[PDB]
Amino acid sequence: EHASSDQGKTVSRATTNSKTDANTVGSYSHTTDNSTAVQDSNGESWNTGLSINKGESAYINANVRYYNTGTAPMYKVTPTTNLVLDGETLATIKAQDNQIGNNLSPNETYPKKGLSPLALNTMDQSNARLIPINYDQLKKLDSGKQIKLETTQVSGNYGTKNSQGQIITEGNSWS
Amino acid sequence: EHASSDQGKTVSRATTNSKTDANTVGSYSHTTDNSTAVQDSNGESWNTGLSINKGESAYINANVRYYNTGTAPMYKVTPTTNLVLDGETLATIKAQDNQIGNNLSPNETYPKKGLSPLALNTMDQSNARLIPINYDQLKKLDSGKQIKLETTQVSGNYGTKNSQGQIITEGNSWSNYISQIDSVSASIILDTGSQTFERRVAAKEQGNPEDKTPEITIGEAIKKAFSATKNGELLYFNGIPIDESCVELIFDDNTSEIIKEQLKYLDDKKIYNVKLERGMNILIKVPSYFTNFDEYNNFPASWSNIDTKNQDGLQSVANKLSGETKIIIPMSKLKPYKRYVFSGYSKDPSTSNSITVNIKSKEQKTDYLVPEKDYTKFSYEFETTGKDSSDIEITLTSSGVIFLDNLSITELNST
Repeated sequence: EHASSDQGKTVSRATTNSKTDANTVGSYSHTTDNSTAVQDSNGESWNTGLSINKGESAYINANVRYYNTGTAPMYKVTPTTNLVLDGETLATIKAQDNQIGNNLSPNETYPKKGLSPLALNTMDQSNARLIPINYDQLKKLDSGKQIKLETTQVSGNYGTKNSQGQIITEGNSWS
Repeated sequence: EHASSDQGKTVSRATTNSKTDANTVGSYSHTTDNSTAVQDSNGESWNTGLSINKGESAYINANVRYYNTGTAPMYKVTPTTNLVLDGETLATIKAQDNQIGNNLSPNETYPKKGLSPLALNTMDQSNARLIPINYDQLKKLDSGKQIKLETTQVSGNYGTKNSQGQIITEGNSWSNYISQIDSVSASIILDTGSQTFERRVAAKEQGNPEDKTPEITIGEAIKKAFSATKNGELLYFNGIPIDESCVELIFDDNTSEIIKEQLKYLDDKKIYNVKLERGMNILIKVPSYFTNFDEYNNFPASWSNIDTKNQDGLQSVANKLSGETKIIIPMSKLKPYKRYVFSGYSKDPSTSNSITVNIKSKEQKTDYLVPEKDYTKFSYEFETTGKDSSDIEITLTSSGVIFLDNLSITELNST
């Protein structure tokens, strides 16, 4: 939401020169009057505003950790996850460069045990576009309602030895 | 935040021509009046405003440096880091073109020693999108709260020679070997106080009859892993002795239980004589202040009542503690807000004498120890507070004749 605040000040001066001519008939009388007024004014103002876009009301950041309970490690772990709120899927995100785990041995996690979780922050390929929710979804979050994460699939590689002694994990897709 | 300022000015002129007609009946009278007014007005205004987006209130720039404490260089060093503020991860950034280190030799940094740190500035692939924080996070930063950085992983390459004489480092990913090396090795870390060195030494799999990895002791593994020099019994790093008795050995729960388990069935029980095993996590801490009564001594002061005219020491000679020994440790020479441990070797052939161990610190703590017939290690911890505080005093009083050797002060983790 865009929050703004403004502060104003004003000074002014008005000079009035009024000339009036009056005649009365009943006996006859003539009246002439000349007036001069000087007015000085000061003022100040305060404004506060806030605006919101109802289609992109908020951005969400999910802190996540990957687990491996199988028998083989996975290289270049690339999960795809659903973010679900109150019976609708807000987003489905495939991990990009920032969220890819290089190594995930069995019975281990990424990030490892003593480290804090990742930030699933973006939805686009270049890790530049944040994950939006609309106003209705934001209102739901401002209540008991919680976003659940489900992992729909995980991409990753296995290792083989090439003609030399090198281990390759590049075209070796687990899927 | 968008800050604006405006300045205005106004002039105006109003002319009024008023004609009024009035009649009074009571006698009858008629009144006619004509008026003309000219008004001139001047005015000026000043406006200042500021606006903020509450979702992208601020951008953060982290100045970072990469370190290599291993045995091999890394090419195209590409770390991934978490930025954590008050129990939430603001961002996880993988280094892009601007933040990639071409070369990172062992025991070196990128950027190198004399240069200023990098700028971890952007979060997207093209190095074009700045790292945002929201209003709540910004408010937290406008307080004691600090962002911490954690490195979750590092990508990089190794070099090989191709069919020609050329070195290639392009498809040679280190992450293809990290899992494998960690699975067949024991971890050994040497901490000299200022520098750290991390090693992986291959060890045989316990149950496998087809595993033909040679078996070596912990002492042999340490010598191999750090290229230490063996002066008979003495094992020397660059200049520091890294013998079992001259350092502090820290293990995790699993390693400690294995060493203890394997010690009983061993003659001349020494930790360095235990066979290295997979999954061990040995950590060697060089003491901040260590004195073996011989030639090596780096205590800030001199211990009182030293008797070097002996030959019943741990290595060559020992300090015959018959009375009281005291040293003075100025707080300037010692790191504040650090938890230390006092260690040494005590032997009591008489098996009757008792030692009073008094440590002067932020809190006064004294304990009594009875030395055994043979040399044994004792460990006593203490805490410190404030750079400019009371000096540290250590006193050792013995009932009778006591042999002391290899007294050390080692800094443990923070408080």
